[PDB]
Parts: sequence; structure tokens; C-alpha cells
Amino acid sequence: PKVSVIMTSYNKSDYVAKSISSILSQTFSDFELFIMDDNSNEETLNVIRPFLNDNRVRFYQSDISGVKERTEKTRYAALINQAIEMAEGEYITYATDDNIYMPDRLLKMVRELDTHPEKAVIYSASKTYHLNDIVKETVRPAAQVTWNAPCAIDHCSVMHRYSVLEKVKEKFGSYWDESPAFYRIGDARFFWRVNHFYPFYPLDEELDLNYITDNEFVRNLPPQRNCRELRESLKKLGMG
Ligand SMILES: Cc1cn([C@H]2C[C@H](O)[C@@H](COP(=O)(O)OP(=O)(O)O)O2)c(=O)[nH]c1=O
Ligand SMILES: [Mg+2]
Ligand SMILES: [Mg+2]
Ligand SMILES: [Mn+2]
Repeated sequence: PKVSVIMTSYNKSDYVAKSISSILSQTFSDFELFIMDDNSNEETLNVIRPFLNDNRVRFYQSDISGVKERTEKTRYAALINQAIEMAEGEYITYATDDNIYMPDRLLKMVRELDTHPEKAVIYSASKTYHLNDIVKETVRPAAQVTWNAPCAIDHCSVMHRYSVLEKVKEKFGSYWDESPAFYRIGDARFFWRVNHFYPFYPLDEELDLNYITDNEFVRNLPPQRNCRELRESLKKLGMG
């Protein structure tokens, strides 16, 4: 397939169907969809189950269980890294169980990369609906080429050439960073790695959607490193 969509899933029974469905109904149909479930509850598994009937879905379920295992690594990064190793697509993109793809997302992103061989990483604008019907709408723009993606661009707004992954692994030893110190902003940390070698090219269109309302787990992670740290290191890096 031209595109490998890598989605992660953990206990979002009320939302995961809409997420999956938004991918399976894309106008661009030449993709494989990895559903990397991190050993979710019964309710979640049962919502996902019918979608496994779609011949494009490649479902993998971990055996992870308990606070030690959930806090040993940034789980989604480990899952994403696993999927990357199995991916057959020329282009790679990410999805989650709480994010919705707009119908022409894959089509528009694939066209951008097909058309511009010089661009390796692209990103679109993203929209979040704050609920309570809608009380607030937040848009994350995609107006400029950027060498400083961390915390400015979301997990779910990017597509890149597979070849990007080689470079990243060559320097850092892995693709996404599994260190649990980057649990809250794992996307930013992976974008930080990519930004050592590639700028992110914009698609001034809103192509993904989030809905939001306007623990022994938290207490067992290491101190969390933050955005500022990443942005300053890239500014010092001085690639742009
Ligand atoms: C907590 C956890 C999340 N995940 C997945 C669920 C989501 O697809 C992804 C991000 O988690 P999420 O809870 O959405 O974090 P955020 O606070 O950024 O919204 O990680 C796992 O795979 N394993 C886990 O143990
Ligand atoms: Mg061009
Ligand atoms: Mg996030
Ligand atoms: Mn989320």
C-alpha cells in the first residue's frame, strides 16, 4: 500500500469507533491500518472488534498489564515503533483513538508528497471542538515551513516519507523515543528528532479533528521533560 496509518488504542470505548471509521472511509483507499491496542478493557475491545473484518486493518494487541509496565516506557511510542518495523507503505502517518480524520485527509497529503519530491515531512492544520453543544473551537494553523515542530504540531497532523525514519534511527537508535520522561509530549519528542534533519511543510487545510470537554499511574512516572526544553535545543541547533 502507498500509506501505512499507525493508530494507537487504549481504553477509549466511547470514541475509538468514530476514529477508526474516519480512517476506513477515506477517499484515498490504498493504505494499511495498524490498530495497536495496548491491551484495553472488554468494552473497548468489543467496539474495535467489527472493524477487524476490514481487510486493510492489521490488528495487534499487547500483553501489557499493571502500573510497572505502563510506566516503564511511553507506551504509544513503543507501539508506534513496533508498527514502523512492520510497515509496508512508502508514506507513514499517525492516528489515535480520540482523533478524527477528515474524509479527504489521505488524498490531500499523498498528493502533496507525490507532487513535491523535495518535501519529506508535511503537516496540516488541526481543529479541536470544546464541548459543553460547542462552546469553543481551537485551530492549530499550518502556515509556514518549520524547523521547530515540537508542541506546535500535533501527533495526528503529519505524514512523512518512510525514508525519514532511516535518518532518525541512524542518529538516535530508534524511531520514536520510548523514554517515559517524554510521556506527555511523545509526539513532540519524535518531531524533535525529525527536526534534526527535516523541516515540516504545511498544508493550510484542516484535515484532523479532536473533541474535548471544556492515579497510581501518574504517581509512578519519572519527572516529565517539557516543550520549552525541546524548542530551545532546536533553536540552538540552528537548522533554520
Ligand atoms: C496510557 C496509555 C495510552 N496509550 C495510547 C492511547 C492513545 O492513543 C495514545 C495517547 O494517549 P492519550 O491518553 O490520548 O494522551 P493525551 O493525554 O495526549 O490525549 O497512547 C497506550 O497505547 N498505552 C497506554 O498505556
Ligand atoms: Mg515543489
Ligand atoms: Mg498530545
Ligand atoms: Mn489523547
